[PDB]
Amino acid sequence: DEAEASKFVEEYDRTSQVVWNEYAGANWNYNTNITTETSKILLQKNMQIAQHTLKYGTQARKFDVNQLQNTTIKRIIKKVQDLERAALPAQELEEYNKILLDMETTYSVATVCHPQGSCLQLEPDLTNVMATSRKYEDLLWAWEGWRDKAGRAILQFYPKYVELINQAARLNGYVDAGDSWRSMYETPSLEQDLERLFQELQPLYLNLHAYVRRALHRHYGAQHINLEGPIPAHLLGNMWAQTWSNIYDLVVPFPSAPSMDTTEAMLKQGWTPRRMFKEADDFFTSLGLLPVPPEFWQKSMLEKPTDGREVVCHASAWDFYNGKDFRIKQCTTVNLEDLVVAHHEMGHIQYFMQYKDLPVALREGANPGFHEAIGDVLALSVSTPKHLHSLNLLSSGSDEHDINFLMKMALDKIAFIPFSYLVDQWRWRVFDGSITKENYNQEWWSLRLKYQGLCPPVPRTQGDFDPGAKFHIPSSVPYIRYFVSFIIQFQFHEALCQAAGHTGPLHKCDIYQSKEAGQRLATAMKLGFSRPWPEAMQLITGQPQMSASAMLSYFKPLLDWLRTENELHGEKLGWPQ
Ligand SMILES: *[C@@H]1O[C@H](CO[C@@H]2O[C@@H](C)[C@@H](O)[C@@H](O)[C@@H]2O)[C@@H](O[C@@H]2O[C@H](CO)[C@@H](O[C@@H]3O[C@H](CO[C@H]4O[C@H](CO)[C@@H](O)[C@H](O)[C@@H]4O[C@@H]4O[C@H](CO)[C@@H](O)[C@H](O)[C@H]4NC(C)=O)[C@@H](O)[C@H](O[C@H]4O[C@H](CO)[C@@H](O)[C@H](O)[C@@H]4O[C@@H]4O[C@H](CO)[C@@H](O)[C@H](O)[C@H]4NC(C)=O)[C@@H]3O)[C@H](O)[C@H]2NC(C)=O)[C@H](O)[C@H]1NC(C)=O
Ligand SMILES: C[C@H](N[C@H](C(=O)O)[C@@H]1CCCN1C(=O)[C@@H](N)CC(=O)O)C(=O)N1CCC[C@H]1C(=O)O
Ligand SMILES: *[C@@H]1O[C@H](CO)[C@@H](O)[C@H](O)[C@H]1NC(C)=O
Ligand SMILES: [Cl-]
Ligand SMILES: [Cl-]
Ligand SMILES: [Zn+2]
Repeated sequence: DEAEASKFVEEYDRTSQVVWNEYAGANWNYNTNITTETSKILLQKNMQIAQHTLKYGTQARKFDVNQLQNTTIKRIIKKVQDLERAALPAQELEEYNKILLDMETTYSVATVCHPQGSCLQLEPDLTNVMATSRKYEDLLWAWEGWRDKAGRAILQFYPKYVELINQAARLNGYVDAGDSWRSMYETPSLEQDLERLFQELQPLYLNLHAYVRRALHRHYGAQHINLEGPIPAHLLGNMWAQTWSNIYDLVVPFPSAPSMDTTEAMLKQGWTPRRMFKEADDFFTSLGLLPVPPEFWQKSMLEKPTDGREVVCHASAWDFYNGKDFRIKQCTTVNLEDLVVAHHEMGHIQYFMQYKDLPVALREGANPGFHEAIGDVLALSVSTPKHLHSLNLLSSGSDEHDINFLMKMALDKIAFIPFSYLVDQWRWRVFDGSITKENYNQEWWSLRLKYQGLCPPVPRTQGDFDPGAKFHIPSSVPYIRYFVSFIIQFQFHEALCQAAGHTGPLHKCDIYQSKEAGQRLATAMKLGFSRPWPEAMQLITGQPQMSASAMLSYFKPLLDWLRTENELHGEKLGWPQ
């Protein structure tokens, strides 16, 4: 009966709101005040939501969805039939919950110490080392130490986590957890589609990689850089070498056309975390998009707290499933990297607000990549010289400043393409069983080399587990969303820029105040997960595929410049060595 399924989805919707609100609450209080008490209440809430998932999930499995007419309801009920971890038996469930908590805690409390010296945490201390040191040995100490302390200490947990997460996935009808993750895109040709997109970014990536390697050779010396081989992983200004913008000063295309450092100018002008967020909020409302509620400003945590309350640091955006309470938790330090992350996070908030009227089973992005992309789109505009000058963070013309800006953007956007691509290639193969605990690490390095062209500055040994040294691995947060985000963000930027009348090169576009550009994003974001994503894509861009066109078009003047430059020096692209 259509009426029985309709009634059920109404009850699911009412009851979910309450239980998910409760559990978000508990999880929030834990996250912004790690204690015994907050931790106890959390795992108690863990069991409550698992029991609701089981109750609702079991009833939903009694519907023949074949027989269901109405498509919204068919779709809602098919989502409810996935129990996720609630499929596991009592014991396995308790055990998996404990495993995930133990992995996150290990990661977040890991420190690296000098003998009779300081102990350094990851944020800000080690990341500052990785960003600002130009000493080979000091970068290696930080790079190696972080792996020794965080990555190895994850190893004890990983095999059992794989086993439990695969087990929940098979219990929900998937072959393994990777298949369950891929299913979120509802795109049977996903792996081939992402492959094609990755192959289209190779010219730009290879060219950027060779010019960077040359510049490293100049700074770090002929004996430590092979001009035909992989780059050492510790030299790119970032712990995971996933974004290279911290070595912009070693690689500037035109040193004669100098510019202010945003970070230095933000400090210089007394920017606070709160101002960074107010600036993001102003960009959204300039587009006709929704302002964050007054409650957001009272309840969010926008910097490390200062009352000796312990908190998890990783920037994250939070929906509380009541349609009115939305929050960010970020240990925001005052620089451009975090100003971008602020926009990222406000992007997530904006999406939650846009889809707040749908049934909760549909309160998701068109696909995880859309959810990741929203804030980054706005931040493309924020990063332009034009926009930075208007925030009073840049002095203000030339081709030289142009190629210089493109290079800055490239070190963040292009460099991240192979990294964002490889993370889940690795995990898809762990979950399907083709990588075992005997070769986790070797297999990670094989992908680091194949996709990024990097090598480990130090030989890895058995017992190393470098993947565990990246947050998303112990946290069990899927990563391909980030590769998707980075492709489709340039597509959305191109469409919104056209929406706004911009003409000339795409990288000069700034959509600030464009109501036409707001309208494109709003109608798509309003759809939540109610329709296949190509429909949201078609609303924004006028067509329904993922395409690297827009990213290539953005970077085209830089590609030309890199080609002439690498050719003049005879660079050999790639790293056969
Ligand atoms: C297949 O079934 C689906 C699913 O049906 C729904 O769920 C099942 C289980 C049963 O309960 C159903 O009774 C139930 O409807 C059908 O899809 C639904 O179709 C209707 C139209 O038939 C759509 O109606 C529109 O819904 C929006 C938004 O809805 C939420 O938010 C409102 C504002 O806060 C509120 O009024 C609503 O009650 C609703 O509330 C939320 O509900 C969810 C649970 O469902 C809950 O989780 C939330 O927390 C809760 N939030 C709150 C605040 O409590 C509504 O705003 C729309 O208004 C327009 O629609 C009128 C008629 O269509 C139109 O005449 C009006 O003029 C108005 O149109 C627009 O108005 C705006 C603002 O005034 C104006 O600016 C515009 O210009 C104007 N546009 C024009 C020109 O029309 C409207 O009521 C449901 O959204 C839709 N459900 C979803 C989300 O998909 C589907 O029809 C079925 N298919 C077939 C073939 O039969
Ligand atoms: C800084 C960012 N933190 C994540 C994010 O904001 O996506 C956090 C942790 C992962 C989940 N999360 C959330 O906010 C979700 N609850 C939001 C949602 O899922 O809707 C992050 O990790 N990024 C950003 C670019 C590359 C990548 C990296 O840094 O390696
Ligand atoms: C932090 O956690 C403790 C333990 O539950 C609690 O009693 C205290 O009130 C919390 N502090 C604040 C200000 O939230
Ligand atoms: Cl690594
Ligand atoms: Cl994903
Ligand atoms: Zn995100």
